Amino acid sequence: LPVEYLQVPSASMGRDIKVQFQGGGPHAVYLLDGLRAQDDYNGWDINTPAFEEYYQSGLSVIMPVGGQSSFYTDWYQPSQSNGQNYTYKWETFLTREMPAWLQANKGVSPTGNAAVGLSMSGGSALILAAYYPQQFPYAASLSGFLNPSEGWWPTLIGLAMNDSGGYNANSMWGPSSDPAWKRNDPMVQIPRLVANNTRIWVYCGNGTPSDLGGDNIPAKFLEGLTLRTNQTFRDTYAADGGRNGVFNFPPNGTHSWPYWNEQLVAMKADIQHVLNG
Repeated sequence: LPVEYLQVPSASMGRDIKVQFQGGGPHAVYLLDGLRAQDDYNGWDINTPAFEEYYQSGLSVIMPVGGQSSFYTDWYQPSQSNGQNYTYKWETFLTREMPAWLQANKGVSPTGNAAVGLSMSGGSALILAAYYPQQFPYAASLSGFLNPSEGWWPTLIGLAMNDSGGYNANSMWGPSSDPAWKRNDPMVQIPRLVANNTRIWVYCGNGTPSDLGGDNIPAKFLEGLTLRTNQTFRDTYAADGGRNGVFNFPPNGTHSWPYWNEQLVAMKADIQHVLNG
């Protein structure tokens, strides 16, 4: 496979962002990582045949590397907890710096792309489409947490972020009273997704493993927990006039890679027709 490892400078973050890339078309699928994003390889390349599955698909595949517990958003400040010496500015990187770099050097279009996220980034992909519709007319959320500002979610997200690398949710979106919590809440931003007529692909398993694996307590628990939010998202979406979505809620699936890969393959034809055909 013709996969490349690029060093894309982030002026806003003051460092270079490693990006795994496979060409094949002017339009691309941005594959966002999960909560435990690593600094060597994006989770999709480590756990799935993503690049192979999209080889010769008429689409380019972009895999940013890094961003553990970042939620791919622009933080208010450095994480006050683990000595992070810079401020995450992933929204700026994904909507300005990276696309500019890829257009100049590779010819990848800055508009008409797809943002695909899972777990931590499932909602992130949706928010990106919400505020950058020209760049993301398509967005997929796989097992995402779609109502981050509601009830216990801010607290659960805070513990998860601290548990994964010691990141501070308050450094990111500030106090739960801060506008950022609602600004980045997919549920709250549904009207934008409808108004922009975003093509959305929302998936979430039910907690029961199939032959695909992912059979462990944590993975089963997470999927069953977030499914409640995903169903409320589908309802509110339809109630708000949403008419361009695909909601896959099968009676199987845990919070793990085999299932996310299965969805990535399932949505390929969908992305091809929306972005190209």
